[PDB]
Amino acid sequence: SGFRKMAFPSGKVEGCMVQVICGTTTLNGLWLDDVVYCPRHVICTSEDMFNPNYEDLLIRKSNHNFLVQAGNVQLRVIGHSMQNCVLKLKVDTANPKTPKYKFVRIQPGQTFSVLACYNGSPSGVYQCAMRPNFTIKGSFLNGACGSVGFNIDYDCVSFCYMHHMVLPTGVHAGTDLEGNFYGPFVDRQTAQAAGTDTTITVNVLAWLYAAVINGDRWFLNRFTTTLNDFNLVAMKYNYEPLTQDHVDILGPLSAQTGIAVLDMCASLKELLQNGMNGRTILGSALLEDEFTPFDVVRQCS
Amino acid sequence: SGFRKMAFPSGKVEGCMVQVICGTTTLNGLWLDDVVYCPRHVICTSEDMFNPNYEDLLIRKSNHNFLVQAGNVQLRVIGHSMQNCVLKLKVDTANPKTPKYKFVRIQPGQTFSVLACYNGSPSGVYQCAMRPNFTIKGSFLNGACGSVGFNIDYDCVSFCYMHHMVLPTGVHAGTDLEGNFYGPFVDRQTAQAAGTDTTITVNVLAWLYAAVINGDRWFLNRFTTTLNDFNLVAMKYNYEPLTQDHVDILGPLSAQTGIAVLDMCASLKELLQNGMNGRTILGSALLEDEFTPFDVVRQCS
Ligand SMILES: *C(=O)[C@H](C[C@@H]1CCNC1=O)NC(=O)[C@H](CC1CCCCC1)NC(=O)c1cc2ccccc2[nH]1
Ligand SMILES: *C(=O)[C@H](C[C@@H]1CCNC1=O)NC(=O)[C@H](CC1CCCCC1)NC(=O)c1cc2ccccc2[nH]1
Repeated sequence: SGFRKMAFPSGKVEGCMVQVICGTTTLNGLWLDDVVYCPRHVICTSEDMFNPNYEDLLIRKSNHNFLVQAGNVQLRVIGHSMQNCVLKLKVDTANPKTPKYKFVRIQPGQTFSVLACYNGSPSGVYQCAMRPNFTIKGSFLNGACGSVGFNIDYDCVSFCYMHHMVLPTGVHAGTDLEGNFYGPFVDRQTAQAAGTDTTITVNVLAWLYAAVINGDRWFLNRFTTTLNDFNLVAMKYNYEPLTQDHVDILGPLSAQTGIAVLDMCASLKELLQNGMNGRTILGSALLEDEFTPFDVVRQCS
Repeated sequence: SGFRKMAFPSGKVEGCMVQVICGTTTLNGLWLDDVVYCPRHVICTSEDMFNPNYEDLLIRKSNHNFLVQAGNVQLRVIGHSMQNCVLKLKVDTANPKTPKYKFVRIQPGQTFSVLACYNGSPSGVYQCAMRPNFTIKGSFLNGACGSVGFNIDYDCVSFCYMHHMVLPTGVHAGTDLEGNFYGPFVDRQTAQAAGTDTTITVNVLAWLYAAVINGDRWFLNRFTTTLNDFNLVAMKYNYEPLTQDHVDILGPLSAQTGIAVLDMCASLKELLQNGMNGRTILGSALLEDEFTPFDVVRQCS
């Protein structure tokens, strides 16, 4: 066995979620050591959302204006600061459940798990991918801001995303744990286009390699193609151009299955030019691109 | 917002997973209080898998033949017992991270989160549904046995599934936390048919209600139908018969959206009789049935 979207265990992150209240606005924060990270638009009221001056708004706020609650515990704020679009509230007590972590800015096409939280309490976890346009197709309601995306390797939690806002198309935009927005998006109430949503070609191929491993093989053909020939049939369907680095990324899967990478591209070429004819690949009627060449290997071990 | 499969936070369950070793076989166990639950086929060697006599095999095992490790900790077994197809290893130390739990046998059509574990360490979490044929379409490799499915309500963890084996069709079969297999499946190495895989009609309708909430509305029509008329067009496509209880289950969503239940059935009837014509509903090209009328409400709050 089976194959399906699988998220990392959320235990390591549940212990770092807290409630942040700045006046009327309430959202979630990340408690790591003696610091709490949250979106900086907490200081925004209701009439300061079109084009707020976070510098001026932050000057009118003091330490006692921020209330952090790790459950029923009350953390004291002994210092605040604004790094890019994130607020760093220095607290007096260090999180006793702080895991080995690190802030990383993922690349477009990589996956990560999201722990959706409301009022500081986790609600659910699901897998997401950093779309080429630097957006994420997630599920967030009002109050979900502050939720983070993370990757768990061995025992080190790698935080890479913090939710900030939604876009008119329904997709979501956020920043890394250093306050740097992913994409050209800004934290101001205004319509912002995310751009054309391209398909992660390398992930689709990895999803096809996982298919041949699980028994789905009807798409395999007697055909082959060149890298330039495939990229020409991929630009028409809005597929990211496949590079030689992508081929080497899929190397382990190729030798694992015995199907050359360029042969997989030939199968994908026909799928894009002729559809699926009602068939199903790993239980899906469409080509999935949110499975990296690394999620398949760790799930098809 | 957005809509997608979302699992419960796995923190409460990660603290209850342990490694169980009975000779050469090694799998996962559930540590709750001073008892460890695991599949009873741990006592099986390699030549006792076709039709093993668990009574006789268990008589040849003593307490010191079972080794439990909660990470690097070593739990002592002071008593063992066999309840149905599950082993209850009484340990000397009670789990300090035991959450408020309860063993429940879910019904066909209900959903639950699965925490896939290998060697006692959690690997990932994903949402699953109890198929009408009493199987689950999950993702398990060798050593995944002992992993459990759970539902988290407020602060009470409701365990409802423990993985035992895979079927020839790739689907998986397991038991409740009392050792009772879901379906007519038995824990013996033999080909076992799971039966026709019916579609959870009530879940598909709830998935359509969630669609209208998120903006997907092209499937809504000027048509309506009767309950018997819909059930007749559903038996041909292997859809579970819709009952009045199902209608009342969808009541809150109906009043929430203003679309009568029988009107939704009319839209589903055309979708089954005419397909999707290449469109997409909530990012899917097929009709999803693993979203209960209760997962949509808690995700579309
Ligand atoms: C965080 O708590 C929410 C998350 C939203 C709620 C609905 N779904 C989500 O993903 N964030 C917001 O509501 C932001 C708050 C703003 C405060 C002032 C600074 C900018 C962010 N707003 C938006 O997400 C927002 C505003 C807006 C205007 C026009 C089109 C879309 C749009 N989205
Ligand atoms: C648990 O550790 C595994 C889980 C499997 C491994 C591959 N994917 C899974 O979901 N369980 C097994 O391997 C069982 C072990 C048996 C021990 C003796 C008692 C019965 C279970 N076996 C099977 O899952 C199994 C045997 C078998 C024979 C014929 C067709 C299918 C089939 N599946």
